[PDB]
Amino acid sequence: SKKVLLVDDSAVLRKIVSFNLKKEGYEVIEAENGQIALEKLSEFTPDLIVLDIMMPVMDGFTVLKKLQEKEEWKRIPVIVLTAKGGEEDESLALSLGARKVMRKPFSPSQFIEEVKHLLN
Ligand SMILES: [Mg+2]
Repeated sequence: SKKVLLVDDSAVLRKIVSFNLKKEGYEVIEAENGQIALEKLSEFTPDLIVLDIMMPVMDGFTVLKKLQEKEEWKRIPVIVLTAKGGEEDESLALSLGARKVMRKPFSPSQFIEEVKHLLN
């Protein structure tokens, strides 16, 4: 089974996304902010990170920056999943090492297809 680290400050969002990921046979590890994410990332290297932008303590842009500065982290694929739209958010996220940027409210089928693109 592939392992996905799901990083979002919304418990409701994490519930929905984890449910959809598990249906595909993936195993999910959760983090409610960027700091928690990096703490868990010190322990293991997931096959994929799904990453929110707007979070307390440490936001998604900061996470992306920190992933790039470590040899162990810089190759992990990241799909940014965020309520925020606009070219600037997309450009910044990609410039900091995100693979894909997707918008909330999330379309489960489109999301899962992209996850599949990167994993299988
Ligand atoms: Mg958020």
